[PDB]
Amino acid sequence: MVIATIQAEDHSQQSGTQQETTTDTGGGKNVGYIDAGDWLSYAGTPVNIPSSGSYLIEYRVASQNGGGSLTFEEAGGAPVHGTIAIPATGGWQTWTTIQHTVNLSAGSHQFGIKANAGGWNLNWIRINKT
Ligand SMILES: [Ca+2]
Ligand SMILES: [Ca+2]
Repeated sequence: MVIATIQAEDHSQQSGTQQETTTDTGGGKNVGYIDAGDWLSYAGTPVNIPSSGSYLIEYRVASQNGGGSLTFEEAGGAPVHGTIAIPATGGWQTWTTIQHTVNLSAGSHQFGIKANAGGWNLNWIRINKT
C-alpha cells in the first residue's frame, strides 16, 4: 500500500522554483519554474520505510515540451535512489502519473528531488510498497 504522499509544494527548503495554482484533480498548488540545478527538500517531513527493499515512487507531473528529468535522493544529495525521465504531457496543466522503482533501506528517510533538466511541473510524490 501507500507509505507516504508528499505534496510537492510542502518542501522544507527549495532552490530556484515557485509555487502556483494547479487545476489537477484535488486542486491546490504545484511546483513550477523548474530548471537544471533546482531542487526540493522534504527533510522537515521524514518518511518511515518499514523494511529494506524495493519501493515504487510515483510523480504527478505536467510538461508542455518534454525533455525533463529528476533525481530522487536523500536531502543533501546522497545517497541517490533513482532517476526518471519526464515525458511531454500536452501542456503545463495536463497531468499524468509516472513511476519507477528504487531500493530503500529501512528506517527514517529525509528525501529530496534534484532537477537535472527542466521543462516540467510537479504536483505531488507518492511512495508505495511493491
Ligand atoms: Ca527555476
Ligand atoms: Ca500539490
